[PDB]
Amino acid sequence: ATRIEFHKHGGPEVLQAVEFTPADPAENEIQVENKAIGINFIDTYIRSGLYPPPSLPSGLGTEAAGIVSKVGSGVKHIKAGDRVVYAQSALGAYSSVHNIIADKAAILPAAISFEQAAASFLKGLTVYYLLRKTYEIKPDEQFLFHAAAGGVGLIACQWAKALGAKLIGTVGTAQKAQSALKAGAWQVINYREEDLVERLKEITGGKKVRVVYDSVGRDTWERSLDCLQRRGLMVSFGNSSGAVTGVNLGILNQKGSLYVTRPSLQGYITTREELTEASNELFSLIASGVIKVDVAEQQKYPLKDAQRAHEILESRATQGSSLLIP
Amino acid sequence: ATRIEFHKHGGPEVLQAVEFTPADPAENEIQVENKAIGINFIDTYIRSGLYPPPSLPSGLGTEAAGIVSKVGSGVKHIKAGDRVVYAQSALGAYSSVHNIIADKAAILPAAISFEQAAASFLKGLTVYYLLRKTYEIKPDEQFLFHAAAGGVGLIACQWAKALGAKLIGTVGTAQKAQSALKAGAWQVINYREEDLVERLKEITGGKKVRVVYDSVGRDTWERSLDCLQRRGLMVSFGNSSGAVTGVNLGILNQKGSLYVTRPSLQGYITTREELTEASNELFSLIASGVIKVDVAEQQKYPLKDAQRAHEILESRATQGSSLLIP
Ligand SMILES: NC(=O)C1=CN([C@@H]2O[C@H](COP(=O)(O)OP(=O)(O)OC[C@H]3O[C@@H](n4cnc5c(N)ncnc54)[C@H](OP(=O)(O)O)[C@@H]3O)[C@@H](O)[C@H]2O)C=CC1
Ligand SMILES: NC(=O)C1=CN([C@@H]2O[C@H](COP(=O)(O)OP(=O)(O)OC[C@H]3O[C@@H](n4cnc5c(N)ncnc54)[C@H](OP(=O)(O)O)[C@@H]3O)[C@@H](O)[C@H]2O)C=CC1
Repeated sequence: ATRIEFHKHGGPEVLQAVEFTPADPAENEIQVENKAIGINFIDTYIRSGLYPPPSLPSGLGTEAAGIVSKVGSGVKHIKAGDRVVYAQSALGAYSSVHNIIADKAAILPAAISFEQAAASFLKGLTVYYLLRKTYEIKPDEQFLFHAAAGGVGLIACQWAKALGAKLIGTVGTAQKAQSALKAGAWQVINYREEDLVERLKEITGGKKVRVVYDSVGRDTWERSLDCLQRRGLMVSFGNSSGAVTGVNLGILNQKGSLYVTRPSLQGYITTREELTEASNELFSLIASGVIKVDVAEQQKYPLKDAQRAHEILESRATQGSSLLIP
Repeated sequence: ATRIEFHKHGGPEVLQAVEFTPADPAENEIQVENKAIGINFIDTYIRSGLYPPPSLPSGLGTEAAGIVSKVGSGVKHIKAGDRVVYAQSALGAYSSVHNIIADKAAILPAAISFEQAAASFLKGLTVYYLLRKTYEIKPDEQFLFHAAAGGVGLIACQWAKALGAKLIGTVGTAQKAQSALKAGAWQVINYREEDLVERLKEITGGKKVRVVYDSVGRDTWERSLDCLQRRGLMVSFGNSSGAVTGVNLGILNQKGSLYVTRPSLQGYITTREELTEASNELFSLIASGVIKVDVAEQQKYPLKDAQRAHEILESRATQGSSLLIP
């Protein structure tokens, strides 16, 4: 089998393809021959050292879809031959064969392809807990969502529309703005050209917003707090431009007795029952075509070109999801 | 009239009594002959410069209770002779006569004395919003509340008890622990001698709590976060030992996808209607004896002794509220 691994932290150039022989699964694991592998921004945090792995050398990626080749002795709910997707495996999904704790994998419905599954499983579960659990978005509600033409962004646009809500997205270029509107964003502010705070006040009739979903981190921190109503909720869930550090809590007071939370998938999708309820929702929305997750051909890369996938992702030149094909 | 004022930021010595002549109330103001003045930890942040005032020299205090001497034209709900309390005046309540924007004052029912009112208005309004709005405490709920024998603390112990909840308080001495338990704390932890986190887990049988109310700030930040369940709420509402600065938001993820808020009274009691709602609930509790707010005779100081009152407050040698008497 082939897997990608890195022996030191650094830029995309530290990623290296290496041959190996997969071990049989533990009693509570299943072995999967990967058909499509998801790329996620957290993959770059781990590679660069912002999030250090358990140890080096290390594999990468926790998301992939494929066919179960073998099953551990204790595994009862899954069998060889089944089609599955997973978003939370031990590091190493950037591989042609990976072993995964069986409670973390979901059985893929026939209507959903491996490429569709790996393009949207981790990101869709994220959109689901963000809009339904962290804060419950209601019909007609206007709210802000950063980086709206990205992997998570484009899914967020479609889910918000399906909910009948009014997502105001931010994007870095004019073409991203169009993709976001096409996906379902009510209005879009280009935060590299416009004045985000003033446009947001204009768009909301001066009322501002009750919740801000911000994955960009460092660059938008202050601007996002300024788009919030008294006692509003700031959801910091990404570090795309850098982590948010050095904050004085007094600022939450000054800005209006605001709330802030910094969630992760692990904090919300913890049991098999949770993974199941969320997958059922997600899968039904993709199968019914309410959420489109097809991937641009230019954004599909051979597994061995994991390095080019990262350079491209980091350069901000993508829209929607990317994939690695084993 | 006599008022306390300071010409430069510093410790308690910076405060001085000066005679002055009261300006007539503005149109929307009422002039009050103060009978009892409140002491609040925030007064020290302003004096020390942590919360710098509009300009120097500056007056101090925003809480007092008294009799209305002269009403402004425009003022229609308060009449001369009315007894009132306020918690949100402009800086300067440390005075025998003060002008206050009428919307900030509430009529003080006869059964409640001026000392009782100035001992509990700002602090009682605070406990009301913290336990009823910032997070709604339920019957039988276990939660952590720091500095439980202080001004806000002793009122919190009593209200929590009235709510049927289980407040777990932290105090600095064994004597404060007895006071808190008598006031109504379910259990108390001496955070100067014990391991707060281990004691909290013990008391909760490993479950931990869903909410932590923390007015101490700097010293207890990391420990408070360690006392929370997944997705719990950290309410940082004070800076007794210093502001909480230099935070990296990743800590909220790391500790369990937590929420944090830094509220202030002005973020919650914003209109006359909100003030009336809160104050009616507080007044009934005091009138019925559910919340006792009688101040220790050694914690009543002459107005000119503002310096001593501050020294003593900062030394941690007080329990419950303190009053300045003009
Ligand atoms: N907390 C959770 O549970 C999860 C958090 N996340 C986080 O969500 C975010 C989105 O992830 P994903 O869908 O994989 O990625 P994206 O495909 O959305 O790519 C990131 C996008 O972020 C925007 N961005 C702004 N500034 C920068 C910058 N300086 N460098 C790079 N990108 C920047 C760019 O769009 P533009 O050019 O329009 O500004 C870019 O395309 C990431 O921050 C990720 O870590 C993802 C999943 C779950
Ligand atoms: N956000 C808001 O709306 C409001 C916030 N507050 C804040 O709540 C807190 C309580 O105010 P109040 O009731 O007036 O004050 P207290 O009477 O409770 O005095 C503060 C208590 O804080 C504890 N403490 C811990 N470390 C220190 C320290 N280093 N220095 C001094 N005290 C320390 C001490 O008790 P022990 O010795 O047991 O530790 C002290 O007695 C203050 O921080 C105030 O700023 C008050 C009202 C409203």
